[PDB]
Parts: sequence; structure tokens; C-alpha cells
Amino acid sequence: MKLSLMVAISKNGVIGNGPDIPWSAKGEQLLFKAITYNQWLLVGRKTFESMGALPNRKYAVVTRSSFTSDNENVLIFPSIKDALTNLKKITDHVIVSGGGEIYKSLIDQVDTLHISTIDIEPEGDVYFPEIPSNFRPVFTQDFASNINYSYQIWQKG
Amino acid sequence: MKLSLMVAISKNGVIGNGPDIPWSAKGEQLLFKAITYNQWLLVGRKTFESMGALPNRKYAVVTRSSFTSDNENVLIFPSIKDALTNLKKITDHVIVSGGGEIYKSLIDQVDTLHISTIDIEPEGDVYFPEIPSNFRPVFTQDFASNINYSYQIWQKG
Ligand SMILES: NC(=O)c1ccc[n+]([C@@H]2O[C@H](COP(=O)([O-])OP(=O)(O)OC[C@H]3O[C@@H](n4cnc5c(N)ncnc54)[C@H](OP(=O)(O)O)[C@@H]3O)[C@@H](O)[C@H]2O)c1
Ligand SMILES: NC(=O)c1ccc[n+]([C@@H]2O[C@H](COP(=O)([O-])OP(=O)(O)OC[C@H]3O[C@@H](n4cnc5c(N)ncnc54)[C@H](OP(=O)(O)O)[C@@H]3O)[C@@H](O)[C@H]2O)c1
Ligand SMILES: CCc1nc(N)nc(N)c1C#C[C@H](C)c1cc(-c2ccncc2)cc2c1OCO2
Ligand SMILES: CCc1nc(N)nc(N)c1C#C[C@H](C)c1cc(-c2ccncc2)cc2c1OCO2
Repeated sequence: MKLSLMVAISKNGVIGNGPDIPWSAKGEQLLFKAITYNQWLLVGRKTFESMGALPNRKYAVVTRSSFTSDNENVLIFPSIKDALTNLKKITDHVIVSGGGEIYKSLIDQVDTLHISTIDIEPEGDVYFPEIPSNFRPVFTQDFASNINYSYQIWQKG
Repeated sequence: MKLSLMVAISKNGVIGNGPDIPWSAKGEQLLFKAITYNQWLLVGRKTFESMGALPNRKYAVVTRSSFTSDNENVLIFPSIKDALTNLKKITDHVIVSGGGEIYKSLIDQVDTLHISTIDIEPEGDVYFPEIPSNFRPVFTQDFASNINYSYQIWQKG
């Protein structure tokens, strides 16, 4: 089973402010929607509760409480380890989609990074892990918008 | 100035039938929308008419006729050499977006290919050109849909 990771990182490393993403760069959301279409996403409970279950995606949500969901596209797991154990039996690809705790736990296990660098330096308290040395960028594209952003795909190798 | 190329190819190389793309693969468009957001597209007249000027893209259209446009986001050029010469003045990046004739003319000059392979063998009379040997895939992601597709990015070198 392949593991991807998708995140938008502001220029100072902030990816979140409380439960929110502290920016709105018009168009960057299109990358997220395109790459995650009909994919399995692994998200922590805080980010899931904050984003909700968008259509045309499947969600594996991890929680140590007894958080539930009656949405048919949402599975809940008591641990990241159990999510992975089960996911590899029901799909061949999972996209790690946050938040901060989930990226910290999974960064060293993923095969492909999707990183949008957002041209802003906002206030926030959630950060992205430092990127392991074996990842290298293989594709880059710049976008002009209300807040500029740059999309970059990294591969392990 | 960098040139990219974005295309959706079916399994027998067909990309068009008359003016029409002879499939609809739900979700695939999102890739096109995401990658072309606020970008310059270089297109031939036939494709441009068939799609029209969808919003938040800028269009460079080639024609040998007197085809014109009122739209501020559309520029019309008598030749490819003229399109590229003029584009180099105002942008650092251009995405070649079709159709068959444009693709064939430009593929040897582009740096990056975005290819979605569409899991269908339709009838058509417009084919994508052969890919030059110095291109290599650097990223691949499968999507299941009403018609399956696979998205792959190629780099020259
Ligand atoms: N910028 C971006 O691209 C982006 C993307 C996604 C999220 N974010 C941001 O990230 C922030 C939220 O991140 P966060 O780190 O606070 O929370 P989070 O990672 O979204 O969720 C953390 C929760 O996940 C559960 N969890 C974590 N590790 C677990 C494990 N090993 N086993 C079982 N459950 C586990 C726990 O839920 P329980 O409390 O129920 O036990 C934990 O409280 C928000 O600001 C959001 O906007 C940004
Ligand atoms: N599957 C996909 O990803 C995809 C993407 C895009 C398009 N398509 C399909 O491809 C088909 C259209 O392709 P096509 O090859 O027939 O047409 P095209 O490449 O879109 O346009 C051809 C026209 O471009 C102009 N042209 C071409 N070379 C020129 C040059 N060197 N100088 C000046 N003008 C030039 C001419 O316009 P004038 O006739 O006005 O002089 C010519 O008729 C459609 O079915 C479309 O849907 C498929
Ligand atoms: C579009 C945002 C984004 N961009 C990139 N490049 N990578 C990501 N991983 C995310 C993300 C995200 C999380 C899942 C998220 C999505 C969304 C969201 C809601 C509605 N449409 C699109 C995304 C809202 C969120 C939210 O966390 C905080 O609130
Ligand atoms: C979405 C289709 C597509 N996928 C990929 N991966 N690459 C591409 N270059 C195109 C394309 C295209 C052309 C420009 C095109 C777009 C569109 C279009 C219409 C509405 N929203 C987005 C694209 C319609 C077209 C059309 O040609 C025939 O009719």
C-alpha cells in the first residue's frame, strides 16, 4: 500500500491556528480536491471534525476517545497503527491529510509528498515536521493568486 | 520561459473525435482545473472554440484565419512562433493544452508533461503524438471512477 501526504505550508512553517487554516489562497484548494478525488484520506480527529466529510472521498479517522460517525464514507480507528493495518487490506493508496499530530507521526512512513508553499506569514500554533533527507522534489509549479502559492511534489529515493 | 503540456489520452491514443473528447471520466477535469489555475494556456483555434474561455485561465490561441475575441483574457496569434515570442514577454510559464495539431507541433519543445491515461478505447480521429525518448515519468497516481484514469507527470532529461 502506497502512502502519500498532502499539506499546504505557509512561508514561516505554520499550517494551522487553533482548528483553522489561517489563510485563503484562491485556487490552491483545487489541488487538494483534484489529488484527493475518490481517494482514502487518513486524518486525525481534530482536522476531521473541523473539515467534515467532503463528498467523493473516503476517510480513515484516528481517535483515542470514542468519537463516532454515521457517514458511510468514514471509518474510525483507535490508533494510527490499526488504521494502517486495516487500510492495506481494503485499498492500495492512502493520502495522509493532517493535522499536525498526524503529519508528525507519519512523515517518515510516506512515499510521496504534495506540498503547497503559501506566500504568507500568518499567526498560528501548528507546524509541519521537518522533511526527511531522503525526499527530493521532482515537480514544481508556481501560481499567482490573491496569496501566491507554489506546488511541489517530492518522492522518497 | 517554461513550457508544460497537459492532456488526457485514452488507451488507444485517441484524444478527440471531431470537436469532442469522446469520454467523460468523472473527477479527471479537476486535475486540469487545478494545474491550469491562473495560467497561460496555448491552444489551437478548434480546441478553443470547443471549450470556450472558461474563467481564471488566460488563453493564447493560434489561427491562420481572422478569428478574433473581445475577451481580455484571450490573445490571438497568426502563428506558434509568434505566440511563443509574445508570451515570453509577459509570463515565465505556458501550458500547451491542445488540440492534436498543437500537441504535435510543440511536444519537442516542452519541459513537462501532465498525462492522464483514460481507461477506455473510443472511436476518434484525433491522436496524441508519440512522446520523445528523453521524457521520463516522475509521479503516478491512479483514480477509480465511472471510467478509471491514471495521472502521470513526465520530466525532460
Ligand atoms: N495546512 C494544511 O494543509 C492542513 C491540513 C490539515 C490540517 N491542518 C491543521 O492542523 C490543525 C489540527 O491539527 P492537530 O495536530 O491539532 O490535530 P489532528 O492531527 O488533526 O488530530 C489529533 C487527534 O487525532 C487523534 N490521534 C492522534 N494520534 C493518534 C494515535 N496515534 N492513535 C489514535 N488517535 C490519534 C487524537 O484524537 P482524540 O482527541 O479523539 O483522541 C488526537 O487528539 C488545524 O489547525 C488544521 O487546520 C492544516
Ligand atoms: N483529450 C484531451 O486532453 C484533449 C485536449 C484538448 C483538445 N482535445 C481535442 O482535440 C480536438 C481538436 O484538435 P485538432 O488537432 O483538430 O485542432 P486544434 O489543434 O485544437 O486546432 C487546430 C487549429 O489551430 C490552428 N493552427 C494549428 N497550427 C497553426 C499554426 N502553426 N499557425 C496558426 N494556426 C495554427 C488552425 O486554426 P484555423 O483553422 O482557425 O486557422 C487549426 O485549424 C478536439 O476534439 C478536442 O476536443 C482533446
Ligand atoms: C485546501 C487545504 C489544503 N490544501 C493543501 N494543499 N493540502 C491540504 N492538506 C489541505 C487541507 C486540509 C484539511 C483537510 C482541511 C480541509 C478543509 C476543506 C474544507 C472544504 N473544502 C476544502 C477543504 C478545511 C479544513 C481543513 O482543515 C481545517 O479546515
Ligand atoms: C478536462 C479535459 C482535459 N483533461 C486533461 N487532463 N488535460 C486536458 N488538456 C484537458 C482538456 C481540454 C480542452 C481544453 C477542453 C476543456 C474543456 C473544459 C470544459 C469545461 N471545464 C474544463 C475544461 C472542454 C473541452 C475541451 O476540449 C473539448 O471540450
